[PDB]
Amino acid sequence: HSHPALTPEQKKELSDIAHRIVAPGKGILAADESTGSIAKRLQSIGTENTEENRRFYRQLLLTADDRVNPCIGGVILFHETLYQKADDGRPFPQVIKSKGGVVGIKVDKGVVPLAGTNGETTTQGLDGLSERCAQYKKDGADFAKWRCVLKIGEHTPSALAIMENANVLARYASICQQNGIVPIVEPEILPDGDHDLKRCQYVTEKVLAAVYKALSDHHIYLEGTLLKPNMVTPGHACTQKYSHEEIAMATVTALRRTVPPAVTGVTFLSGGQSEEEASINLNAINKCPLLKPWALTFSYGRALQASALKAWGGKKENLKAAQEEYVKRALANSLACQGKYTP
Amino acid sequence: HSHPALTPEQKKELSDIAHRIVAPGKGILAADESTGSIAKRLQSIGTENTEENRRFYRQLLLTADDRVNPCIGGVILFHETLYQKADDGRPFPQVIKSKGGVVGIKVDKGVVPLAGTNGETTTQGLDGLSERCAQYKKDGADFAKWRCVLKIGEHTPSALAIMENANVLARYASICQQNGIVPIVEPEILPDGDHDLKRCQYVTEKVLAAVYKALSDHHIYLEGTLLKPNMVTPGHACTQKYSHEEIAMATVTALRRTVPPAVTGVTFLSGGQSEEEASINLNAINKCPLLKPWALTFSYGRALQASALKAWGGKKENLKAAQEEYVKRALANSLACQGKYTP
Amino acid sequence: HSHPALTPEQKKELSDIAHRIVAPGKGILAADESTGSIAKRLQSIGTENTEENRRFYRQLLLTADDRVNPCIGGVILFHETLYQKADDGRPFPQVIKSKGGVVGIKVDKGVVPLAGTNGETTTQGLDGLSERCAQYKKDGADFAKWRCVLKIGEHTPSALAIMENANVLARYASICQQNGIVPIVEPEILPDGDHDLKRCQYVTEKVLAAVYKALSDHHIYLEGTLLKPNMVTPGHACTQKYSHEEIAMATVTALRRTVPPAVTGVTFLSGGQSEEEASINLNAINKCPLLKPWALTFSYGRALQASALKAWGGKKENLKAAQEEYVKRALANSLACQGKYTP
Amino acid sequence: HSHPALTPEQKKELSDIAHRIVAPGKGILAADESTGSIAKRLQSIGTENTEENRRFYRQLLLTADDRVNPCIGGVILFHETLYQKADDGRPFPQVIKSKGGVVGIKVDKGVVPLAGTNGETTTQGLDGLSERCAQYKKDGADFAKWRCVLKIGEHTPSALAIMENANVLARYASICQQNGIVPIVEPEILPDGDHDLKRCQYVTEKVLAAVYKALSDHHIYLEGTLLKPNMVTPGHACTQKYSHEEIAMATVTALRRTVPPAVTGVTFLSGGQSEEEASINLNAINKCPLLKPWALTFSYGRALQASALKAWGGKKENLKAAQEEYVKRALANSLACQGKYTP
Repeated sequence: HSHPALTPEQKKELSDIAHRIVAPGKGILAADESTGSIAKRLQSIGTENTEENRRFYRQLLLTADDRVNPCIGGVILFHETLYQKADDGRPFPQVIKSKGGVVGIKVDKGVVPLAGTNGETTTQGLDGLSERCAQYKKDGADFAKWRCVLKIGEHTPSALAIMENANVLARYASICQQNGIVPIVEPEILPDGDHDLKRCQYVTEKVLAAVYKALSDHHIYLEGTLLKPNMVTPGHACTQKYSHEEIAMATVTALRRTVPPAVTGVTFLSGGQSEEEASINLNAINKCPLLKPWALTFSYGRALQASALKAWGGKKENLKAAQEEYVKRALANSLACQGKYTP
Repeated sequence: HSHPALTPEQKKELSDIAHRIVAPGKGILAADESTGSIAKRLQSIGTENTEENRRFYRQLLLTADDRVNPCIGGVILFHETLYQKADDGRPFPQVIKSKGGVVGIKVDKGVVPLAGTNGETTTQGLDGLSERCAQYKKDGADFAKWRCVLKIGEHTPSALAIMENANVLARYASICQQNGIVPIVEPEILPDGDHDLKRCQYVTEKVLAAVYKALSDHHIYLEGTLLKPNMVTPGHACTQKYSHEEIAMATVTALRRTVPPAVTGVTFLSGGQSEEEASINLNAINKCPLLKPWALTFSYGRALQASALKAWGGKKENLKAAQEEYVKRALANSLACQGKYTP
Repeated sequence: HSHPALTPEQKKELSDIAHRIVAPGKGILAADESTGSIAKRLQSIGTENTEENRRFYRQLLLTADDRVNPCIGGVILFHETLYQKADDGRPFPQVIKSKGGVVGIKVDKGVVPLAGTNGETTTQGLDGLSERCAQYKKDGADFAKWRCVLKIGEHTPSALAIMENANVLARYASICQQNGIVPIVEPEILPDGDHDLKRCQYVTEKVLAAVYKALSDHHIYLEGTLLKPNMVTPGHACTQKYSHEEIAMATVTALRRTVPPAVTGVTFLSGGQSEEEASINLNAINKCPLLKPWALTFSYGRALQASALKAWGGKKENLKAAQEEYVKRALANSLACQGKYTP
Repeated sequence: HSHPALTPEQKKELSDIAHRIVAPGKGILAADESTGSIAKRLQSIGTENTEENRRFYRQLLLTADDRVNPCIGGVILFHETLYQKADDGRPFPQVIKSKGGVVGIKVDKGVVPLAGTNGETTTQGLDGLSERCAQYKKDGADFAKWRCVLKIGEHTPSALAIMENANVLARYASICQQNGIVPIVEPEILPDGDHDLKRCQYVTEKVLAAVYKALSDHHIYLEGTLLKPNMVTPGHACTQKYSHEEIAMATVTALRRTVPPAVTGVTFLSGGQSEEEASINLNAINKCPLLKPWALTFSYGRALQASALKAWGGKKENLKAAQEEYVKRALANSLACQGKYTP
């Protein structure tokens, strides 16, 4: 029969956290990056990857001025970032809360190959995820991140890949909700290949339908969840060009056909597009004439920090310049989230 | 890859029909009673079940005065009703179109038992459904009806029953959309038993999630479909009492957790409740503070025709009385559809 | 919980029928051809398609001498063939029983296209299948045939096609078993295209695994069922050549990886290969060193009748010649079924 | 299309390992027990749980005399047991190989609760399972163990529990096969409750069908796998008594309806039954008149070590007594595996 996965108090707490994350005008700063994931970004400048460099970069992202507060509703942190401190001794989660944001943590442990598939991968990280999520909850993290990676090929994504990614996302969501942490479901579809907008929309619809069927199967409280889907965009190698309005229409149509309205908000990821392109696409999505029952906010790792990283240059002199670049990008992304961004 | 089930013109036609059916203030008159299904209703008076009697009753339901036009956006007819005419020789589908309504047809061929299940049934009617739907399209039927019956027991509905009903609903929807006919997906859950509101909501969420996963699997154009779910209500034998606001909250919550917003509208069925109760529940559903992205209209067979049948009495003298009663009930149901029904 | 789909008496009857059909040395004569299906075969000779012509041809197939009795364990008939009579007035089902065979009927109503798929089809025929199967049981038919057609393409068979074909096969099996009729599950995979033996084996394994998962989901009594799979063979357009031993190894390996041993027997279909090729492939399959827990018999439509049609010529003078040719082919196929066929 | 999960060399190695494990007359000694899992067994005597006590007990189980060599085809070890040595300095995996056995390892990391279920659990351990399995392969482990726990209740096992356990078993099997390690699929069904033999058989059939469908979906090489199912037995609280022949018939029937013959062998677990009862049930299973295409061997944790533990008593004086007790029990279990056990 009906065995309640969450009590009404747990559901209320999850809904409150989720609505706080994607409150109107607020988005997510995806500051989560592994040691090797941020290694390439720090090597783009020439500055070495150390604990102090990582801490200072994340402090620069997190210790922005008051203008970021109504634009960042959540920050996804890496495991080490959740336990680093600001220059004044303030812990990074407490820095995030003091600015009105919601502390998040990347709980997935990377992607692993799926045998018998054309390079398809599934995401691991469910081992001890209950204890890890409980500890993150005691450490200030109120929501979690789980990146499931799918791509588009001549035979990809297959039934096995979509099914397994949806199942692992549903299990991660169940664990996070049991631990009082809002799960952000991220069935990312890589914009790699020559696939057009139509194929990306079809694949996104299939992936999201399977993801939400798995969430229903795992008794996931959708009001206590957020979605982190790829923007429906043509592949990087696609020759045909689509306008921002076309991309927005395709993305909103894909979301409306799969995502139930109970989902508190949809926090898009950049997916390899430039900062200006991501902001304009988010603005067009929020300006789509189709009725959108969810908060179509942003959860950007590169689209919010690329300019700040370039301006910073790895040296302390450009702290203010990089902070200003990140702040103006967050302002632009919040405007796009409200649909009022005009570059 | 992506093989288009429907061309953009077919999708546009289906969306236009679906939006016409559930345009604001309009609902569905379910006159899709078989010869044996209407036999019990005609025996409640004492009037014999006759082709002429059935024709006159359906003409009475259909030939109401002009004030019922903006309240009925669709009428589902039986196979024989689609080919009967009014007293003036006007065909019943043409009578429906002349009043601004959309002609519908019940295309399912009844329910059949599922072996190995606790009295669970699946719906048949897929044989030659393409040719039947094409003929109905040439005969004026712009949408179809398929009643899938589920109930709640100690071990019911099972995985097999929900999966099979969802699969057959998706196949029926695919056939109807290929034939240019808007499919009304009706995964009705019987309000039989002592199950409470919570169990009904859980079962409705599971059934609707499976139904829409099957619709996604069958490449169903959800904008060209309508949903006919049971109102989330306690069982008929349930001792615990629930307010209309509680029933509305449960129903809207179940719909928001499973139904994608792309669905043009949700047309509730009575499900064995009285006319006043059904209208009040629909009004409370449309007054629910939760955001509702779809047209929450009515598709009532008994809640729209029970008092009209009682007033008619099987004799021609109460023709006008039954017209008046059915028209006032349709006005009340339209007000509930707009959320402005105050009895 | 566990609701028994079949009583122990029904299970015993189904097991008895299934074991009678595929008793060692016995196979199935697939004599079921629709009016248009046999129209092409009769036009290949030059003789018109006539009720009398069809009756005489099926009598020629069924009124063979005593040497066919231990070689044919079942005969699948068309609906009209089940009610035709021999020249002496003996009904065709009674003719089949008098020879020790088991009367079968084709209960599927053809294949219909699946929308959104690359030319993929699903099989219809579930409407009133319970009443039809009951009537066939009263008319002497003890088993039924349901041809589900799948093919291999660059994106085919898809998840939807395999899932829907398996589901419809499971529903047909449930109905047949409820009506006391042994269902022959036929998830035929067309040997059309340039796909190699490896791809055919992979597709056969996936299709059969889905088919038997659906049979388990529908509570199908596998001991009262038979399987009619395509022999794992390269496509007709495949350039690479495979020996009969390679084809047999691939087929037996695909069956052992998917088919549970509870299945009473596996009755292969020719699938567009010549009579001698089909017999040699069946012999090699039965000579495969891998352990085979089921009766690997034959259910051949063309591989038992092509030479019979060629000899017959549509005229009564070659009745004996066509009977002798069919009898020798049936003896060869029985020898292959026992693994002792040496051409 | 068909992307080979395993090369023919990998498939050959997995088949060789699997056939070595369940070679006729040989079974598995399930010596895998966590520190807390063996803590209760060591506390049953009164001897403290230390590293040295565990090492001596596992050495006793592994360094038995030569008469246990043809009875044990595999030994499942815990993580710490794989890295302990004998008294002479021989590593435990090398001790196992020197006796003709195949070294196994418990790779699952325990069970975790499933939210929304009636106490149902899923098994974790997929994080870094590729690296762990590769290291175990370099450390002598040629097969792995993954215990998935299902129980029987009024609403249990549910669709979510069976589906999730099958998915995680298939993922574990895929990882193990990619790492050259034979996966032993253990969808254990707890004999807890008052459920009878019929319901246990029904649940076992459903669980095994879902497990093998998941294995097919994950492209698992079934010839390189072994099955560790529960014997189909009535619950511990079941009042109705079933004979050993009835239990054997139910178990063999459940296996034949769901397990494909490609599975190299079936290694039953004790499931909380006594040593003599487990051996007698295995003997009856191997004496079942139904045709059994797989090696129905034993993989017993308590049914091979309970008497040895009682005899040992935690003191070195009963080393030889426990040796003889365990060896006689293993000989009895091997005789049951061959069907020649007469107590």
